[PDB]
Amino acid sequence: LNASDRLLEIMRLYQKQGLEMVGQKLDSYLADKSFWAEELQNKDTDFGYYQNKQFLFVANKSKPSLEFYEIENNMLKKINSSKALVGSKKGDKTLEGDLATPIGVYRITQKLERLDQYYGVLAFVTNYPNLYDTLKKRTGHGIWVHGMPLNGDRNELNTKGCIAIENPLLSSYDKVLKGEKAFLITYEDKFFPSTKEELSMILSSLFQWKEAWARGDFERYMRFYNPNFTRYDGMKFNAFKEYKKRVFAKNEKKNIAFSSINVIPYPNSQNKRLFYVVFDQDYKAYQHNKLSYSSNSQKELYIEIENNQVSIIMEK
Amino acid sequence: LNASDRLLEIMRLYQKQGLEMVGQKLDSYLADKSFWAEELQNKDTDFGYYQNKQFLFVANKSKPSLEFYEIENNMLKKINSSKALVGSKKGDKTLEGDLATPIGVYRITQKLERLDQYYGVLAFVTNYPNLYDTLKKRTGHGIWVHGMPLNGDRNELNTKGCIAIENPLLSSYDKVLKGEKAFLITYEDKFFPSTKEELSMILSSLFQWKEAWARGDFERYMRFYNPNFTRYDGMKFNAFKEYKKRVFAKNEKKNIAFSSINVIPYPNSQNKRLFYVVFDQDYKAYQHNKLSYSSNSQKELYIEIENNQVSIIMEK
Repeated sequence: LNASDRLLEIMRLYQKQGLEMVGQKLDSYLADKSFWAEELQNKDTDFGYYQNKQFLFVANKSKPSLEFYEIENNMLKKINSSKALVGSKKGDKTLEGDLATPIGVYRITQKLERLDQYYGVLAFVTNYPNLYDTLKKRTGHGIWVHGMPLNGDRNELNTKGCIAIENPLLSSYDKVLKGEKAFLITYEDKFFPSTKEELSMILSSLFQWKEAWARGDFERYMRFYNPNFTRYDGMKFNAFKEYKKRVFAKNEKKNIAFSSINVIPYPNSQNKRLFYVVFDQDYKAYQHNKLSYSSNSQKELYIEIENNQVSIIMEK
Repeated sequence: LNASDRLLEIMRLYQKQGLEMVGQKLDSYLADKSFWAEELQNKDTDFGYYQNKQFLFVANKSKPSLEFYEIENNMLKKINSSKALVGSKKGDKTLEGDLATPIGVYRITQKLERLDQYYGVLAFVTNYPNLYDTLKKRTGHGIWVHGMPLNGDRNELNTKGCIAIENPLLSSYDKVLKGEKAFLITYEDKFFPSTKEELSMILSSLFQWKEAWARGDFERYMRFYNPNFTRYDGMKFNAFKEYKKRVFAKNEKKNIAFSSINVIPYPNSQNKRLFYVVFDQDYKAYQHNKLSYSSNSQKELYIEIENNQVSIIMEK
C-alpha cells in the first residue's frame, strides 16, 4: 500500500526537484519515530542499536559472567559465555586502587600480548575511564579483559578490577574479532535492556537534533540539551547555550552526516534510563558558498530518557 | 524484488555510501523494465501512463461516440459519454477540405466562446495537425470539439471534421476541466490499448535513452532511433547521426531530467504499435564545471514497438 506510494514519491521527486531533495526526503524519514519503530520491529534490540557489524562483550559483575556476541543487521549471534573473575568491590569504580570492576559501556581499544604470565594468553584493554567516568571525575586505569595464569596458578578469587576468563576461550574471541574494536556492557545484578520504544525515541531525536544543528534552528537545538549538560571539556549549560546562540546567529550553511551509529543502554547505580551514543561525523561549514571548515570525528553523546523526554547530558 | 525491497535498499545505500550512490541506484530503477512492471501492475493503463492528473476525451469515429475521463494516479474515472457527429470521410485526415475527423492523439489547447451559433455553447480547439501529422506533411486546420446549433437546427448528419455533441453535456465537461488542457484519443472501428508490458518497455527505454544521452554514449543513444527518424525541424536520420557524432565527441557533462511524463497509445490506420510520449525536460550542460547551457522545455516523441524493440520515429 504505502510502500508503492513512498517509492513513487521518491522517484518523482528525484526527476522533478533533483537528488538533493531526495536526500532531504530520506532525512525526514530518519527523523520520524514511526520510521524507526517499523525498522527496528524484528531486530534483537536488548543491547542496543548497531548500524553496522559490531562485536559485544556483556559482563555481569555479580554472577560473575562474560558473554560474547557478533551483531550484524542488529541480529545477535552469541559466540560463547563463561564464568569470570571480577574485582572484589561492589558498585561503581570511582578511584584508582578501589578494586572495582566498573559498571557501564566501554570500548576495547587494543590487544596486549607481551604480558606477565598471570594475565594469560592476552589482555583486551578497556577504555575506563570513559567520557562519562571522566566528566564525573572518577580515576584509575588499566581495566582489562584478560586470561588465567600460564603458571597454572589459580589462587585468587577476585581481581583488582580486571575481568578474567579461561585462556582457550579468550583466544577464540580474539580469533573471531580479528583486530576489530568491541563494545563492553558491564552491569551489576540485573540488566535492564534498551527497548524498541527507547531506541526509536533516541534515533529519531538524534536526526532531529542534527537537522536543527545543520539548519541553524537555535531554540530547537537547545531543547535537546539537559539543564545538567556537561561538554567533554567541562563547559556547562549556560556557557554552552551562550556560545551556541552567537554561533547560530552567524547563519553559516552546514552539511552534517552521521554514520556507523550505535545506541547502547548504559547500566548505572540509580537505574536511570541512560544511553551511550557513538557515531562518525562528517561536518562541513560554508561562508558565501565556500568551504570554511571541515572535520571527520568520532562523536559521543550520553542521553537520558526521563518523563518520556530525550535529553543530552554529555557531549563530545 | 518489490517496492519494499527497493525502499530498504535506497535507505541502506544512503546510510552506508551516501547520496551519489543513491542517485545511481534510482537511475538503475528508472532504466529497469521490471521496476515499471511493478508500479503499473494495479493501474488503469489502457489509455496510457499519466504521471499527473489529466483529462481525456476518447472519440470513436465509427459509431460515432465521445467519452470523457478523468485520470489520477493512473486510475480512470469515466465522467460521461454520448453519441457524436463527426466528419463524413473514413480513415485518416490528410488534407485541407477532405471532410475527415483525424485519427490519433491530440491536445486541447484552448476554448473558444464567441462563435457562430452553429457551434453551440463552446469549441475546444484540437492541435490538428499535430507533430506527427506535420512531419507526414498533412494539411488542414481547425479541428474542434464543439456543440450543436443554438437555434435548435439539426440539418446535418456529419461535420466537415469537427466532433460535435449536445450542448448541456459539453458544458458539463467544461465545468469539470476548469480551464485545464486535455488529451483527445480518436480511433476508428477498434481501439488497441497500451499494455502494461508495452508501457514498461517504453518507460525503461526512455530512461536508458536519457542516460545514454547525458553520459555521451553515442552508440547506445543512436540505437534508440529508427532509420526512418524525422526530427521536428525536418532533419532525417543521416544528418542527425552525423551531427550527434560531432556533439558527443566533445564530451560535455550534461544533467537531464524528465517530469510530468505521459505515454499514450497512438491509433493509426496501419495499426502499428505507435506511442506518443510527452514530458517536461530540464536540461543542463557544463564546460569545465561551469554551466554553459540550460533549458526547460516540453518534449515530444513518437515511438514504435516493432519486433519487440522500442524505436524513436520522431522527436521534438
